[PDB]
Amino acid sequence: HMKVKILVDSTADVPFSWMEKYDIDSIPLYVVWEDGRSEPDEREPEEIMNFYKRIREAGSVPKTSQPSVEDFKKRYLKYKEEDYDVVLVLTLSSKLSGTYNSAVLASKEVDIPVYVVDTLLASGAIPLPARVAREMLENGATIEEVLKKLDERMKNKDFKAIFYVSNFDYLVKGGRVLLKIRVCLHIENGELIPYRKVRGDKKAIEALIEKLREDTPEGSKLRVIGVHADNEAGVVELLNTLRKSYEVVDEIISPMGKVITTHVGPGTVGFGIEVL
Ligand SMILES: CCCCCCCCCCCCCCCC(=O)O
Repeated sequence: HMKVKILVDSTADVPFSWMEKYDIDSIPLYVVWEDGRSEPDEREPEEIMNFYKRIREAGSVPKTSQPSVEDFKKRYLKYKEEDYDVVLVLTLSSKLSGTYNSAVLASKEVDIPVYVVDTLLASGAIPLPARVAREMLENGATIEEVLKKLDERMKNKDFKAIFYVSNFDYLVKGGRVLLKIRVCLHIENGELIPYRKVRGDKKAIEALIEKLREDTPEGSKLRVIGVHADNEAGVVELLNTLRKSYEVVDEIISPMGKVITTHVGPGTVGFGIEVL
């Protein structure tokens, strides 16, 4: 088979170990503070942790921006020079960011073949189809076949993004959408859909799993990526609760990056779900 590089953007919150394990690179989007300071959303443990403290203490909530066309071109040329034959890019929902269009535009100006997939998802749900793509490629599947299957998986809603936030004001401030209240959301057709408000994390956790249950019977086989915005204990509880009604053949936790955290706010907990 040919050598295929897989690239997701930083809003995919890819598990750190997956970069090497599945040869998945991550392109940084940016966080720009009101004072003009700009910083890349790199998948580095300590850097993300440092960002959590800073956004929690900041006097304002920063804005975010897609990678530049130049940023994408740079990556594509780098992979060509690393002898890759093709580049498979999976971006977050085109309805949530201009990242998809930027990746597509850049793909037109470079020599190496670049296929861009609008996942219509965000955060931890994105690395799921990315890994499925690598597994299929490794077994000799062609790009055309991979794109075909992913399209089917999407049609059957096999990849889900369900989560809840602690302070809804972050999402409102971001533009994409009381005491102890928790707002539960899920991504549908690439858009953020608030579907419930509850009190406390236990109920929020239960509501996330209830939402999953609407089309995925308990006992179903899954692969999961639990995500959190500086609330590891919170997502651990979520996955522990999930294991009691489903057959989780694989799970891993990944911290939400600077860009996702800027929009959802600290305290957020949720999971990317792949229905096997
Ligand atoms: C896996 C479950 C968690 C899902 C979390 C979804 C969070 C969505 C928040 C909106 C992010 C918008 C990013 C805009 C980036 C840009 O500036 O172009």
